Amino acid sequence: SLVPVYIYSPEYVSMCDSLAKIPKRASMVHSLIEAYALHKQMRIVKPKVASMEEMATFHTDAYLQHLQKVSQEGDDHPDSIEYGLGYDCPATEGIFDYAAAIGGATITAAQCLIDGMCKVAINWSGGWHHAKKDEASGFCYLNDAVLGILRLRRKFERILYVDLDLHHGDGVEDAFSFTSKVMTVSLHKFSPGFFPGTGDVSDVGLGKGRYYSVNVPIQDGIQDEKYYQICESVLKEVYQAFNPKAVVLQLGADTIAGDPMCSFNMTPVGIGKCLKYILQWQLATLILGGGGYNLANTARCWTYLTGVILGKTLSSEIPDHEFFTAYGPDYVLEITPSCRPDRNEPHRIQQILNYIKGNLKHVV
Ligand SMILES: O=C(NO)c1ccc(-c2cccc3ccccc23)cc1
Ligand SMILES: [K+]
Ligand SMILES: [Zn+2]
Repeated sequence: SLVPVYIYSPEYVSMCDSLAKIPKRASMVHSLIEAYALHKQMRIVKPKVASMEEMATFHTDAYLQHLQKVSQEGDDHPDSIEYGLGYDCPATEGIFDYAAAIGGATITAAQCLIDGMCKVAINWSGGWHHAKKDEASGFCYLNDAVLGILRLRRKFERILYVDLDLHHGDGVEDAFSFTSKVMTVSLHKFSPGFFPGTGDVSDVGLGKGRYYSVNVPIQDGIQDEKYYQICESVLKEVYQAFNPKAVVLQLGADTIAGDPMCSFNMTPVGIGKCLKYILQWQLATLILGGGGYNLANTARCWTYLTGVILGKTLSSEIPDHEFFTAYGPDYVLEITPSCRPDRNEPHRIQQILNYIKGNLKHVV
């Protein structure tokens, strides 16, 4: 029960890379982790494929059946737009098998936590937080985070979902916005015209779930210190108010300097501090990836974070391995922040934190 579970198989990695949208990302992430020999220090668990019934715990039968149908051949289906397919989510080959593989991997991790096999279980290929019950959205065919949380609900009465991806985790928040059993906390860029457009600090959930959604809207250019100060302030209060029994943590690396999104200016060290703070609660914790469009930097980030989970210090030099040539121009693990300004006004941040502190008092 001591060592983290690492969700992995060569078949799963090949499947995760098989669509080539973020080409070879899963292989690069695993290969760097392997290059640093971190997998030796972890319990490698082969993921299972999600069954129809498991996927149906969140997604509608109509959506799953459509996804399954357009997956048989290539397939332009008249119903595809209704289901969010055709643009960011093309209806490709075994798209359904891809979705079920990713959904299954996160469920497997969750089941490992339930069975007490580990206290931390990692699926770096999961974290597809935008998908809705009946619609693909924002590159997400299926919401594995929701599927993971719903699996955890078999055992845990209160689950905290923390989303540190650059984007608002609207899909997970919406799934649980009416219930107090799951609190969702998203730190994200929030700006008119920036996807997905939701998640202002006034977004607090609905009905019985009111005040169980927490949103921290942040502006371009935030760096490690300020981000950690915000994240720690919110998590300290969320922990006190909500007393979570299990945590699902999404760590999308599109906040990291050098990402094409070019919005936040974080390094993996700052995200690592937030992760450290969550790890100290010593709860069952399900670790997911997410966005991250600079491949080398994303691998850098999730590898570093795996080190944080294992309590290891990694060498600064990127080890010789399959993708060593992608790590230019410095070929080191550290990431240097970009020279552009932090657009966050300290008093605006403080007002947001106060508003959140106020909301969390209602949590009972
Ligand atoms: O990593 C991401 N989230 O975690 C992500 C990145 C970019 C976009 C995204 C941004 C803007 C417009 C879009 C229009 C259609 C589909 C996706 C869009 C959506 C999500
Ligand atoms: K987020
Ligand atoms: Zn994102």
